[PDB]
Amino acid sequence: AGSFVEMVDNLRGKSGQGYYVEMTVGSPPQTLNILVDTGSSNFAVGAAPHPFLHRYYQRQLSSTYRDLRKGVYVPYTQGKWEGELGTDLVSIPHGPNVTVRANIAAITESDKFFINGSNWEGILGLAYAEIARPDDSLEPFFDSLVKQTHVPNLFSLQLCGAASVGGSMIIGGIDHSLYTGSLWYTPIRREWYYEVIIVRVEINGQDLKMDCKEYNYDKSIVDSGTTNLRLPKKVFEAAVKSIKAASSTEKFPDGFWLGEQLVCWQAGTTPWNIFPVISLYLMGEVTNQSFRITILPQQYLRPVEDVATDDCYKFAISQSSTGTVMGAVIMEGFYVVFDRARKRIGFAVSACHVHDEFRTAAVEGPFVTDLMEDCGY
Ligand SMILES: CO[C@H]1CC[C@@]2(Cc3ccc(-c4cncnc4)cc3[C@@]23COC(N)=N3)C[C@@H]1C
Repeated sequence: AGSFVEMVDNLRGKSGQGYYVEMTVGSPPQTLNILVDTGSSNFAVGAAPHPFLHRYYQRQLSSTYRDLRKGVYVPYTQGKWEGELGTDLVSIPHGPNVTVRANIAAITESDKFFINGSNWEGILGLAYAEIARPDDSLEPFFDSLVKQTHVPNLFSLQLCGAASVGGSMIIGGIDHSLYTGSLWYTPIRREWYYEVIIVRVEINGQDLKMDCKEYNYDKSIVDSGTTNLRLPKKVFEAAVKSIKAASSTEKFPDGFWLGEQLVCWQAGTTPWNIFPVISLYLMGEVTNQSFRITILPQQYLRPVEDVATDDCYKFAISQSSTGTVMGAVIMEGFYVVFDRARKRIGFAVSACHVHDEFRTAAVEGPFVTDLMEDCGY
């Protein structure tokens, strides 16, 4: 600077293509698969017959559709989308037994937005109004949901990974069968993205010893719509140097660490044990108190099953000029509670995370960490 035990297993997807939930829009209801995205704030759905789409929102068939007479052009890093703003009745079949009138951006043109071969047709932006397009007056879906119903102002995500991937989005609550041990909370620094503060970073218990502002330059966010653990350039360089040193029993090309090439091992091998564990200490709920979340190589070394030329992997930790992004590689190790009502995010060891006989993902605390307020950019 529609009970919780009907919401378990309501998410699906394919490797690297994100997680989606089934939703219905309009009257009579039109079924659509929608990407769950904690890194954005618009409910944007394909509304034209793009050849890649299995289905799309047909506004002419909805008696409850209302036109907002406003368009939006949304450029981003990787592509763009253009939409026509409107409102309609929205429901989540494997969610709460409610129907809400929400803002919907009917996508009429796009570039590198929809994925060739994916099974989703829209995006559910679960973040705050501050980052909604075109401005903060366009109420996000979750804000409409809580304002129009008795649904508690909270949601939780268990992203399991694996190929078909699966998980759970518990809307309005927490399902205690989705995690082991205790939930540990980090404050939401500002209600725009789900912004958090990282106070310390360790590779196999070894501190990176950097000025903690570097870990949050210019922000640190929790984003279900991003695959990688993205780190600020300076942090990435120190983390890679430490990971290289920890795994020095086997040498890999420079391109592997930069995500420019895959590394392959025999059909049943993979030396998980040579790769270090990665710990992120998050600001706690109390003055000078923190906790740490720990991920395994099973989270940050992603298998690539698309290879047509051996078991090949992609290093899923990458450099970022937009700050730290705690994507799927972080989230797949944990049960994540987006406690909007208390402006905090809870982490707990996921009951579905991929691990081995020697190591497990961990959420531990409390730790004493001084000057935590100084870590925020
Ligand atoms: C309001 O407009 C938002 C809409 C949302 C994206 C666009 C997008 C498309 C696909 C996926 C995508 C692909 N594969 C897998 N997962 C997600 C992600 C995004 C974004 C970028 O980053 C995050 N968080 N969301 C950013 C954009 C500014």
